[PDB]
Amino acid sequence: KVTFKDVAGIEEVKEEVKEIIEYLKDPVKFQPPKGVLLYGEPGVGKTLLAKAIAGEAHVPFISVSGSDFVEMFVGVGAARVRDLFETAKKHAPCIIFIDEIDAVGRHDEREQTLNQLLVEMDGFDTSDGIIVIAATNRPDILDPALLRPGRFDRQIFIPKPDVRGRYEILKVHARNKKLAKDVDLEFVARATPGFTGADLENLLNEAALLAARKITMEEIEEALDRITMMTISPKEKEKIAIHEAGHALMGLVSDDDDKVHKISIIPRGQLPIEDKHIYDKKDLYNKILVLLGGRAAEEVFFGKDGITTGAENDLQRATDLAYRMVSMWGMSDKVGPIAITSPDLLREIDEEVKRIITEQYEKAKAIVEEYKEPLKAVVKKLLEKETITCEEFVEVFKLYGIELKDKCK
Amino acid sequence: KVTFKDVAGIEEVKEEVKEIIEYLKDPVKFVLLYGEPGVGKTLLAKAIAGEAHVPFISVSGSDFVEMFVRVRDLFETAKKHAPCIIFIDEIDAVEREQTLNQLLVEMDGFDTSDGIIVIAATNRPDILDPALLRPGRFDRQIFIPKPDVRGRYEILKVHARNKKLAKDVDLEFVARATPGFTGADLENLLNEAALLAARKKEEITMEEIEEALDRITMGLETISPKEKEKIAIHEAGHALMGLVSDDDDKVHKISIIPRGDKHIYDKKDLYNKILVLLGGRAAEEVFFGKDGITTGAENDLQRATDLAYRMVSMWGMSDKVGPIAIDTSPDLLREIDEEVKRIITEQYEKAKAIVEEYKEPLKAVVKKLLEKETITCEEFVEVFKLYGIELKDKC
Amino acid sequence: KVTFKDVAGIEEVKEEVKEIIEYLKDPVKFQPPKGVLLYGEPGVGKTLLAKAIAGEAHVPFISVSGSDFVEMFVGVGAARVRDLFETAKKHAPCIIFIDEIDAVGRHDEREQTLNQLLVEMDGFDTSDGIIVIAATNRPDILDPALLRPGRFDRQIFIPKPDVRGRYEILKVHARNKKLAKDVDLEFVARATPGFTGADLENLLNEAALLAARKITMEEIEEALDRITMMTISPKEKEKIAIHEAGHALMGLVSDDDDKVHKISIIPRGQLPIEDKHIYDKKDLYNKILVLLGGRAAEEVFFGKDGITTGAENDLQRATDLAYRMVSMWGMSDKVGPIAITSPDLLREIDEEVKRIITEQYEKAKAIVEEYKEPLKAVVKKLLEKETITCEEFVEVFKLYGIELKDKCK
Ligand SMILES: Nc1ncnc2c1ncn2[C@@H]1O[C@H](COP(=O)(O)OP(=O)(O)O)[C@@H](O)[C@H]1O
Ligand SMILES: Nc1ncnc2c1ncn2[C@@H]1O[C@H](COP(=O)(O)OP(=O)(O)O)[C@@H](O)[C@H]1O
Ligand SMILES: Nc1ncnc2c1ncn2[C@@H]1O[C@H](COP(=O)(O)OP(=O)(O)O)[C@@H](O)[C@H]1O
Ligand SMILES: [Zn+2]
Ligand SMILES: [Zn+2]
Ligand SMILES: [Zn+2]
Repeated sequence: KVTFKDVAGIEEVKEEVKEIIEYLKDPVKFQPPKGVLLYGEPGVGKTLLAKAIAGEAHVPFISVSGSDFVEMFVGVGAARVRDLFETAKKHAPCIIFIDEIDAVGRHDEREQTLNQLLVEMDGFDTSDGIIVIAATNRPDILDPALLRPGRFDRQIFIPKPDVRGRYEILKVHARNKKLAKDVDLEFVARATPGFTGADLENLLNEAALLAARKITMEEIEEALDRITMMTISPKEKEKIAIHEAGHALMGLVSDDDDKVHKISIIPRGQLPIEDKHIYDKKDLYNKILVLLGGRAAEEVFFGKDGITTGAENDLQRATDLAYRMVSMWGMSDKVGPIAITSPDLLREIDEEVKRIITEQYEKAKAIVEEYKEPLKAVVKKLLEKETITCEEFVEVFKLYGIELKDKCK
Repeated sequence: KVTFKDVAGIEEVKEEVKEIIEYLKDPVKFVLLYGEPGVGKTLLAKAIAGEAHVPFISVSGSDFVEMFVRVRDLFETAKKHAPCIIFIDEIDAVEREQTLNQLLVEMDGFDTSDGIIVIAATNRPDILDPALLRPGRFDRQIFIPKPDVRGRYEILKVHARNKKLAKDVDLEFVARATPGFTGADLENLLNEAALLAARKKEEITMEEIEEALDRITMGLETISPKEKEKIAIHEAGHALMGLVSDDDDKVHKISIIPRGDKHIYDKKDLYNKILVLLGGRAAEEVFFGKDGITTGAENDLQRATDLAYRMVSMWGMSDKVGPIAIDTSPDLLREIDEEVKRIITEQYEKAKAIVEEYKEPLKAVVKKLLEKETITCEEFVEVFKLYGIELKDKC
Repeated sequence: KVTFKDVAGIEEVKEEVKEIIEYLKDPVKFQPPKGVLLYGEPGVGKTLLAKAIAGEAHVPFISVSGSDFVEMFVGVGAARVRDLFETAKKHAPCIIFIDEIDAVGRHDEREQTLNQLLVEMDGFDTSDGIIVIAATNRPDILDPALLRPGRFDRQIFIPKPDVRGRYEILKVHARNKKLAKDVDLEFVARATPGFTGADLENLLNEAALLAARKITMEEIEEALDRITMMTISPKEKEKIAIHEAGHALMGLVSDDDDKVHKISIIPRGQLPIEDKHIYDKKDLYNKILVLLGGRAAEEVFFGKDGITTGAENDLQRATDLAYRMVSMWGMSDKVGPIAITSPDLLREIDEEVKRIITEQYEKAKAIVEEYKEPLKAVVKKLLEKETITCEEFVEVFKLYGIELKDKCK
């Protein structure tokens, strides 16, 4: 059995999949939902989420793994996919769950089967009554063709749980076991930042050794320390808080930008496809400034000897974008309106890129230097809660006589 | 019954299929449609069938295999009730290899002078087999573009006539409020608001029309209007340079809607093609300034520069470099880059000066295109004549 | 039925294939002809030429396309080729026509079948009584092994028809239809430069719409304008005339060179194989000068702002050859007798190449500047006729008191 109680710490994902649940329950009543792509680190509850979606609508669950499809002989995988959809159509309504989708997605051996999969996605119309759920641990290798309309057009991220999420997951797993009264799961949630649901289940199961010898806090602590011997250290919590806080500050103070999301020491999220948009010079300057917020805050607070690697992913994108401004979009007066080479031109390009990056970085550093005290306050609140809202950020900054731009999603 | 009266917003496609209609009408004395879903492909096929007053044999490619596992019998029945049209929806879907072989062997084998024709509908043309487009095999293809303001207004009228909406409502505002919609989208919108009125009336009102429009829009939840303005200005710069060309080929109708021959050329023609490719960005900078230029010109900026290279390294059109065409020493690459920059900056200054000269008629054209989402080269020429500027009447 | 009347505009190709026709008619009487390779743009009449060769000798015609050979399973194509030659030997005498040969030619999937083809070419001796004809639209990708002796050793180009060729093709196609008296096909031929036979047939068939509504000149013109909406424009005719005229002038005035061919605004022809020859420094200088004639004439007549892209193909070869003179044949005193690197050597090579090219280009420009009036006369004649003979060129230039070298093939 898999019910709503078995999932915890992701109300947004539940709200997003309620529509698919209604689709599985009553296909007629709706007057699309075709493919749902779940992505996240291993052990975050993707297969659990699929099983829960299946059990909520009270429909069958057809589970399969791509790993056994690919590694076969010519014709095995394509016939396997075809026969799968045959079973699904015969046993309609149901969910077809394909674990490790990106590993298989990545003419040739693997390609023919994936083509069969896409032909199946396109063949079943919305009156067949079926849906397909796919889970992946490595999304960067996925083929963009899988994200086209009518073919896994909807994507969902399963972030790691914060204090509340970890507490709820602990409560969920505890039900089967008869723990002691003295235990305080809240302290456990506050003492295991950066853990996944499977990781915490491993803690509850780990205390099985203590029950074997004798569940009390002694076992929970011994098992958390054993697995640790990867909880996020408090210094790492502070660093991540300052990074996300710089991001939020730059997003809020930008002259013109898009809505800002909820702050959290948990990762923000990737897996790009067609942006299908256009941007101007100032908008790109501002996006760069945003991507440079975390590192600027790090340097301002800890100094030049404190900057961290957490901005890696960030630091890349920013610089990457800068290149697209000079070598692809001709947004440089020095270089000129030329898009694509002799060493002189590459030198000019690099000089302009460094100019842009250093300008925006000095700008971000000055911004942070101006509003250091409310930033410290926000960091304290985020540390105590591990997750705050854009509105709470605005409130903390208003407490210092600083009126920020009112743009929250 | 389905005739052209049921179809609206595609006069060009009607002109193109008039020939097939006449062929179906008179066999003795005497096709692949592609576009996004819900644009009216099956409707267009049914309309051609009803216009020629001939049977309509509908089938879906997805259903071929298990139904034909035959094509022979399908075409035999089509020939029996000839003249007629054999419509195959979901053509791309067409075990499948053998069936597709049979289908193409029939297309080439059947000397379909019995009076029958074959129409196929597809949503993704990139996945269609090119072999299907051989002579006698879907020799001509047709695209169904999305309706503009006027097109959406007409389609709204088409479906609205049957149900009699409220008196106060005026569809023109609706057409102006639904950019990027298809015909099926408008059908679902009208039917949804009538159903909502039933749930509430039997006379469907603007409030309900909005109740459904806001619902569909929320489903979309969006291109900002500023993006519309930017696309308008870009396409307008393109149209201005192409229409104002010293020497050029014909220019097509301008449009902000998503898009998704000469044998040999001379130096000036290539300069002019570059100038055309640089029009959008020049207009962007002139209007919004150096801090407003956008990424929409990306592809364009590529082609332009690309062409410049072909002018220096392949066609020897540089006096400094000389008549040498193509490992190369750094000095030669430096000379090439310097000449390319010279050409590009020269043509860009030229384009900027041109735009600076004619900014007011450009603003007027942008306004008209924004309100209409699509104007004709002739309308462009008229707007520019309204300011005492007489352009060459070449469309 | 396919007869001699169905082919028009290529008397040279007919003269070349008369031998193969005699071979098909009487195999005994001859006291080799093995493979004939036809190459040209699509719609020029390659398959029509093969069918005509088959019908003239009154022998069977075994038509097949390589496209259906390649895309099969292992063994399909090789057995297909083998069984083809089995049918040909059983049904001897006949022609084995393989359309789209280069597409298939281009161990591995495709290679095994091509090997079978070559083994068949080598296996049937001249007493089997069979021949093989191959047609291709893209010859640049063809494997040189296919052009070896006894294996498609003879090659033929099907050029586009000029005024006379287009007129004759129009007459040929007209027979089936009952056109009006007012029509003048000569004007059509003069008004459709750069068209192929299939293109013109499309014009005659296009007038079918006018016959449906009501064939008169109105329909022919409406259909030519429709298809155009690619006839060569008159300015393009002038440019091509001047290009070919510069070529002919440089070929005729060269101190030592090979015979010059007939001038025509139609393309000259490619598909290289073993040259099996040797050349000297002066001969290569002269070949370069020839390849630079068209562009020199273009600049002299229209100025530096008139040079065109028609010389593209030409401009490449010339420069390419120049490189072979310095980096492969040691024909540079500055560089020295070294054949194959530090940047200095590459710089020296490039400087010598530019020296050679600019020298020969100034030479060609001076030559043209000397004889501009007879060149204009020749261009006028070529424009009016679209094709002149080397002898007519010599006559036009003699009319101005200029005696050219008497070397015409
Ligand atoms: N958010 C969560 N809430 C409750 N349990 C979870 C959660 N995430 C993971 N688990 C537990 O972890 C285990 C592995 O779940 P699974 O979905 O297979 O991991 P993944 O989807 O990351 O590969 C399950 O037994 C489940 O009980
Ligand atoms: N251009 C149009 N004008 C009027 N109605 C249209 C148009 N396009 C689509 N429709 C409506 O949308 C519905 C779907 O049409 P259809 O052609 O079957 O969709 P598709 O061709 O995308 O499969 C029809 O009921 C039709 O009335
Ligand atoms: N030189 C020509 N003379 C007469 N008809 C021609 C000529 N070239 C092409 N055609 C016409 O064009 C059509 C296509 O001929 P085909 O040989 O198949 O083209 P290709 O060989 O270029 O692929 C034929 O129906 C033929 O009547
Ligand atoms: Zn970050
Ligand atoms: Zn553009
Ligand atoms: Zn040439």
